[PDB]
Amino acid sequence: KVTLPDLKWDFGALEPYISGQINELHYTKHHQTYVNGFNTAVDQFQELSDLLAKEPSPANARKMIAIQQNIKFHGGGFTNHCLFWENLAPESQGGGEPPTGALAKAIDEQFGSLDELIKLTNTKLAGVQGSGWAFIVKNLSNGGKLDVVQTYNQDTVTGPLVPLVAIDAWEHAYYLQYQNKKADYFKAIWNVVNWKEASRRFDAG
Amino acid sequence: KVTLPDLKWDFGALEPYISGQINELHYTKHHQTYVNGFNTAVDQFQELSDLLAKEPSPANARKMIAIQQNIKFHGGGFTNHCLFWENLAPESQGGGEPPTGALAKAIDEQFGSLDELIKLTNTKLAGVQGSGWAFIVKNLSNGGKLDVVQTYNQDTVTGPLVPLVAIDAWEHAYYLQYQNKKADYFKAIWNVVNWKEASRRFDAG
Amino acid sequence: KVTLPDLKWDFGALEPYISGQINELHYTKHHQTYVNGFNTAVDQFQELSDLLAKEPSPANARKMIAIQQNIKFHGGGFTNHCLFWENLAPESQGGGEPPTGALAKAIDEQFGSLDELIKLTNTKLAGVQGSGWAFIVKNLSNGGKLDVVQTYNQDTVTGPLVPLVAIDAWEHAYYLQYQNKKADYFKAIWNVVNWKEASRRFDAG
Amino acid sequence: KVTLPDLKWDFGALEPYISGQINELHYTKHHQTYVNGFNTAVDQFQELSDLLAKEPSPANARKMIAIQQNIKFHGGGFTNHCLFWENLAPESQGGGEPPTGALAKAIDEQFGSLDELIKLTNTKLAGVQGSGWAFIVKNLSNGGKLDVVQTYNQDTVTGPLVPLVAIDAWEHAYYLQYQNKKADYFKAIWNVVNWKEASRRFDAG
Ligand SMILES: [Mn+3]
Ligand SMILES: [Mn+3]
Ligand SMILES: [Mn+3]
Ligand SMILES: [Mn+3]
Repeated sequence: KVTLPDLKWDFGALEPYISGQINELHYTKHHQTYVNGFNTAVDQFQELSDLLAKEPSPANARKMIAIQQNIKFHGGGFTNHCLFWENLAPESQGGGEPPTGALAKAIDEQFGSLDELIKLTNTKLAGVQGSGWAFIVKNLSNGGKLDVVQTYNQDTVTGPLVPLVAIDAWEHAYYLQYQNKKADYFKAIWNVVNWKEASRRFDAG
Repeated sequence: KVTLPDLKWDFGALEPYISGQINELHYTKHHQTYVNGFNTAVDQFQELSDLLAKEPSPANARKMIAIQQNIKFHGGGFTNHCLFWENLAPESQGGGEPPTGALAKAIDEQFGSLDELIKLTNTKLAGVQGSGWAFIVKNLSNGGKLDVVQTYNQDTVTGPLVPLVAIDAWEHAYYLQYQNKKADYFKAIWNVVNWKEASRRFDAG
Repeated sequence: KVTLPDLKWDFGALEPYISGQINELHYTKHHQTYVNGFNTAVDQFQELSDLLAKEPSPANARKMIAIQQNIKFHGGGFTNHCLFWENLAPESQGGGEPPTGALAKAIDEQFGSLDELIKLTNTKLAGVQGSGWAFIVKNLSNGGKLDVVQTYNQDTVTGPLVPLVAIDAWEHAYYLQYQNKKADYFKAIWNVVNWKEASRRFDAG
Repeated sequence: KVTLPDLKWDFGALEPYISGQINELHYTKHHQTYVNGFNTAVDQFQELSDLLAKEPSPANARKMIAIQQNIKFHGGGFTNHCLFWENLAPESQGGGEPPTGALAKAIDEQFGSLDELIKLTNTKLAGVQGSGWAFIVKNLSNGGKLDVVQTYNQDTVTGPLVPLVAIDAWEHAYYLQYQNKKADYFKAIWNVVNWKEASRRFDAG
């Protein structure tokens, strides 16, 4: 069912900011595991769905509840990493080039400059006290205003919050290259952020 | 699909410990709402399941994640209240009579007496800092040992933790009769706890 | 130390929207309990602080961690209810009158109208799946933009999120008058919301 | 105030199960950061404590709430790693040798064998969906019974739950040696678990 997104650039294309070693593992092992976990969980839910249709018991309801956590976690892992690769690009393909259009105007109006929004995001990233993510979002419920939000583990942004830029703060995203020095990774990644994709997502809503 | 459990005793059967006013609302309004919410959520998941089979996209995955919370919450609300009514009984039907069999021996071995286990549970109930539950459980993974656990909101005990006695700590469970005096409710409810059902659940596993 | 905020209007001043019965209990019992809980927790932390200065052991650190939850919960309970009473007023004192100044302009720019912001807040309130709050906030980090956020239990808005209007979604806030019909309470409360105070808080930041 | 626990064995003493590279970083960088974070947070709380004594305002309460998270996280990080090093030992110092005394009897009575308890713990470790820990605990409230519990991030076991064996499941605990293969790390670590210390902690309570 759900599959790994097609490889766009080779693993080493984001060097020296993110290593090919990291990208190979992050994609072939970590992302694949969420793919497999999500497929398994949705399958298990379908089986329990049919079981509940036959006997709508509290005991059968309890096993549905047990599987929900795996749908959330692996579903989140699948979606978050898909977003992640799509908002990353080598400098040859426009990575690190500033956003354009309505997103660029919103950034300047709200934060004063790109650098200020980046600074805020880096603060949110360093403030993840465990595994998680930061997302630059467009909030559709308050007039399409920009904000930066943290999530933990593989929690994601849903509903009115549209993800524009996803940044992985899990230790596996940086440890082989940066080790404990996560701030250096958060600083470095903006050199390969695909702001064209972010602008596109701002417009698409 | 999922329906309200058949009424066993009339609403006023647990008086003076829990009022008929409370029981009517708790069953006909609160429990029914979880029933409806659970049916709606499982339906919505089935629709999204079919949508993912057609297009296994990250966008479609995100809406599956959004619905998971409602399955957990309403599923939990459905199951928890089912457990709740089944471990309650009027004194005429054996409510408040101490447990028997293997459960009775386990209680005495682990806690020294029924009163000590009740005291512990009441501490856990008063320690719920918001809406939630306390469960006296049998843990199947550590040799079938008794413990008391808290959950928040409509979170429940799954997997190796077998619920033996569920006690509702949501304010709607007591407010009309006891108001802020939750400790008086926690004290009073043991007069109508169905320990025969608890003993049965200990044995069934 | 921390004390209950001085009574401003009498308990029945918000009728028929919130009953005097509710307000008496909410203030004299619920709010007071958070006051007492917060004083106790900060005292206990001071004692443990001195103990750590004498012996900075992992065992002493563990008891500090245990007390943190009570500081958060009771501290939150104290602050949230203080905010709550201060953004409520009888219609005779301007309750239910629309906001003015920069807040009024921000509301119209972002949400189109007051009614739309209220609708959004009511959705967030009904979406609290347990005990909690909704807050209309000013976000100081994204250009002072308005948003509506949920918290659970006695969690609060800190740092860059400035609370403008706090609405209590705990069942004790409505149950005696509305019972299960929380939507009717969420609808009714806006008739006594102090939008002058909200405008003041928007400006003060 | 709080300091890094004195080094007992050299960084490479747990090889080939945990690398010296990992241990150097885990101790000198990760543990030190929690030490610094905990000292800073307790200092900040003392300053806010004095500020509240002067003005017990809701605004001052809000900043106390903000700092609580850092006390919990860094306090937990400090305590958890202290526990971690103390339940690890080279094979030359008794690492990997089975527990003795009352703990050994409890393990056999509850789980059937050491291998079964290890299997359960490894399941709990692999089930940490993010950063966290597994703890083999003695529960003082249910008759001193053994259990295995998960925590997330730097959350810890407090009160009646006595930590006997702490196992770090944060990716930084294994990534440089095992990368994504966390199950291999969970399997390998038992060769250097200090079960003598675990037996001692079981007895001390
Ligand atoms: Mn990742
Ligand atoms: Mn209930
Ligand atoms: Mn309240
Ligand atoms: Mn660690």
